Amino acid sequence: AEKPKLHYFNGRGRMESTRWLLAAAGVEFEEKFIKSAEDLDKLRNDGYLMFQQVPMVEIDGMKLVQTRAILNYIASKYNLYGKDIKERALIDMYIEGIADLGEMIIMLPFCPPEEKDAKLALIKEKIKNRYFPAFEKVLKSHGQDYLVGNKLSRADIHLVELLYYVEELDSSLISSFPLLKALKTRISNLPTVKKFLQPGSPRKPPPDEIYVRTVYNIF
Amino acid sequence: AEKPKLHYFNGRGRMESTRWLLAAAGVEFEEKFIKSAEDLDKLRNDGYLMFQQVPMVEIDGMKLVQTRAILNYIASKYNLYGKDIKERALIDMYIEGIADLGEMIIMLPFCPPEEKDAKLALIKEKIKNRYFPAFEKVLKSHGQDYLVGNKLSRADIHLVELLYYVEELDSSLISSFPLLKALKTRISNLPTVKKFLQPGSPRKPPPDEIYVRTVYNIFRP
Ligand SMILES: N[C@@H](CCC(=O)N[C@@H](CS)C(=O)NCC(=O)O)C(=O)O
Repeated sequence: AEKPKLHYFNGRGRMESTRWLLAAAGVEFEEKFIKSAEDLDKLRNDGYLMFQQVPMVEIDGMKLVQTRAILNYIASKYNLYGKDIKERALIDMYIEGIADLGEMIIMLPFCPPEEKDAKLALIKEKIKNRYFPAFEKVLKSHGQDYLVGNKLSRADIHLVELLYYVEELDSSLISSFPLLKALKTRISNLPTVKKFLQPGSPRKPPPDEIYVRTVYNIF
Repeated sequence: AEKPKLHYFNGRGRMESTRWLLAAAGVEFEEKFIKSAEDLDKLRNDGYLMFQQVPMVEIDGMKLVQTRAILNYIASKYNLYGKDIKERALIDMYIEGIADLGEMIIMLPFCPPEEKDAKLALIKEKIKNRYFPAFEKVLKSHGQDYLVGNKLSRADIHLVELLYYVEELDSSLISSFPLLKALKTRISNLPTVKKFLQPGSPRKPPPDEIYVRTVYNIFRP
């Protein structure tokens, strides 16, 4: 078999978590960037997209769509999904909270400018009161260097990803949560993640104005 | 050792597909309904809602929140998650597309009326042009009775659940999809699912105005 092939726009969006997880697992992938509406419609009409939507990853003979199908498979494959049914329950419970928060961040740049002050402030509120307290509590309780099973899981990789986006948004939000600060540091220093955080990697930048309207020219 | 306890409002929403799956799996459950803002608070203050939200299921000594956490567990436990990593991948693909549609049907009754007509037209368009052809194509591709690995999985239950809501919405949308209709009939006749489709089961009605205001009252009275 070949290297996993990521089909998306050249930008973060719904593919970035998969990029983080593959790189976290030491897997070399390639990207075929959708540059235009035509690029997408070609994928659609060639029957590559089960639901007419990207992200799409060609991996192990399959054309997998839907971000969570993609991510589960990778996590399962590279032993990043715990060791039994209960660890998975915990892992799922966590990564789904992270995906609800991350969903608001991914959408933020698209809602109209008059609603931005309000939608951001509600994210900061939920970060401060809901999600970060949630995850600090987990770390405080068992005292261990990883969210689940006392070893690296996709939850870890998904949270740390989200802590870089929360840093980009407001660097003080994490200030009251020392366990999340240390988590970020340890995970960022894992040889595979460290290489992914360095310049030149497939890691994608935040959305700028160009990114938004380029996105509108493809959706 | 006790029955799983499902903690949610008395209605469909985000608990319904867990009710389907549990029943499909032959597992009897109890429900504790959230009637008030106080009922929600008691759960939160007990420290039982990890993200201050329901659905929550009490099951095998855990308190599971997050729909996808709940469904996954029940699917693995009761062998409804395929047999290997590859089957899981297709099942997940199929059901996450069902989930994306399901989500829209779940939010529609809380849309403002300014946006309702367009949102409903979109849901149907998406059923006609995106989803029903997606699954029709998968069932034609291998001619088998089940979506994945020629045996009953969660993907068959979640889809056929969806087929019942789409029927309510507009009963004509399935008519040009012979294989879906056939799948709906077979799965409906499996003994566990037949018991659940029968009158007087925990299967819940479509959301009415009383449900719609009960829910608004619980987050903002
Ligand atoms: N993604 C979550 C959605 C859960 C959710 O939003 N639940 C609502 C009612 S359906 C809730 O309890 N909201 C409380 C809040 O947001 O404060 C899941 O799958 O469980």
